[PDB]
Amino acid sequence: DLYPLPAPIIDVFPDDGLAKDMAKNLNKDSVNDVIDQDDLDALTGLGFETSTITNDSMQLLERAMFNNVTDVSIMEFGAKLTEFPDITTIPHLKTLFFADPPGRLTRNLSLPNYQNYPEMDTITMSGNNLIGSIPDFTGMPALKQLYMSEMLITSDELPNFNNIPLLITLDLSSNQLTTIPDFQNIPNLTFLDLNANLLTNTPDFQNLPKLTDLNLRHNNLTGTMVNYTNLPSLESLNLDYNFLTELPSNVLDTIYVQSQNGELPDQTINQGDTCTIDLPIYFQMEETNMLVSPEVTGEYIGISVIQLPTTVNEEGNTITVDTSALSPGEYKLDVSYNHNYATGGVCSYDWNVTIN
Ligand SMILES: [Ca+2]
Ligand SMILES: [Ca+2]
Ligand SMILES: [Ca+2]
Ligand SMILES: [Ca+2]
Ligand SMILES: [Ca+2]
Ligand SMILES: [Ca+2]
Ligand SMILES: [Ca+2]
Ligand SMILES: [Ca+2]
Ligand SMILES: [Cl-]
Repeated sequence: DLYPLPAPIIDVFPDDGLAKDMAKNLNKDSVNDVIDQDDLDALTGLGFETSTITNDSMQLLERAMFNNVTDVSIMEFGAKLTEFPDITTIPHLKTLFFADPPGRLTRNLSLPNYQNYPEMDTITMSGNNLIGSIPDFTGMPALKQLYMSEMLITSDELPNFNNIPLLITLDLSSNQLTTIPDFQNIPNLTFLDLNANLLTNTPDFQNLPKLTDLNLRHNNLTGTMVNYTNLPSLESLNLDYNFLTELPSNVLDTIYVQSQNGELPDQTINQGDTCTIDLPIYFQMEETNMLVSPEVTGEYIGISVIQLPTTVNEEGNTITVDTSALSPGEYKLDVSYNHNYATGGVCSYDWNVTIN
C-alpha cells in the first residue's frame, strides 16, 4: 500500500481533510507540496482536527511509513470517524488520544483489539459513547493507562482483562457499571476511578496488592459494603455520596466521606415514646475525627419540617429523637450530622415511624 515518494501530499493522502491535517503535521504550507521519506521520518506525532475525515479516509495513513511517530491525537472529529484504524505503518505508536468533544456524548467510538501497536502505553477515549465492548486486549502487552470515562459503559462491556499485566491506571468514571470484575490479572493496578457509576458493592478484591487509590464516590453503595481484606497498599477510598449506614472497618483510616445519605429501619412506637436509632457511621466518623461540625439534629417532615430534640448516647452508640409529644399517625423522621453550610455537605438518614 505504500505510495511512491517523492510525491505531493495530496497524492500520498488523497482526501481533502486528511491532506490538510498532514500538511499541518509536516509544516508544509500546501497540500500540493512535495514530500519525501525524510519529511515523514521527522514526524514524532500526528494530530488530526478536520472533521470531514472518516474511517475510510483515516485508513489512507497506511500509504505512508511513519517510522518515528509515537503519538496520535485526534483533537476534533466528525460523526463519520468512529475508529482509529489498526494499520501497519505506525509500528512505534505509544499513545492514542481522542478528545472529549463539546457537549455530552455527542460522538461514538469503537475500540479495536489492536494488533499493530504492540508498544501502546496509554489510550484515552473519555467523553465518547463506546460502540460495543472493550476488548480483552491480546496485542498490547505494554499497556499501562486506560482512560475510558463517560462512555456509557455497562458491566457486560468490561472484561476481566487477561493480557495487560502492566496496567497501572484505569479510569471508568461516569459510566453505568452495576458490578466491577474481581480483577484477576492486573496486579500492578494503582489507581482505579469508578466515581459516578451504579455500583451496589465491589468484590473483596483478590489480586490488587498495589492499589493505592479507589474512588467510589457517587455510586449506589447501600447499608454496608464489603470490608476489604487484601488491599495492603490502600491510601484513599472515596465513599462520598453513597448510602452507607456503616463504613468498612478494615480500611477506615483511608476513607473520604463528608456527605452520605441513608434509610434506617421502620419503627412502631406508642404515643409518648421517644425513638432511638443505631447509626454506626456517625460513631465511626466522630471517633476518627472526620467531622467538620459536632451537632447532631433531628426533625420530622410533614406539611412543614419541624425540629425535634435529639441526643447522642455515647456509651451504647445510639441516637434518641424526642418524639414523645407527637400524636398518633405516620411520620417521616430525619437525623442529620456533619452539616457544612459553607459547602452544602451533610450526612442525613431517614426512616418511617408509626405512632400508635
Ligand atoms: Ca509550495
Ligand atoms: Ca478547528
Ligand atoms: Ca526511531
Ligand atoms: Ca463532552
Ligand atoms: Ca455501552
Ligand atoms: Ca484470568
Ligand atoms: Ca461510643
Ligand atoms: Ca434526609
Ligand atoms: Cl523519498
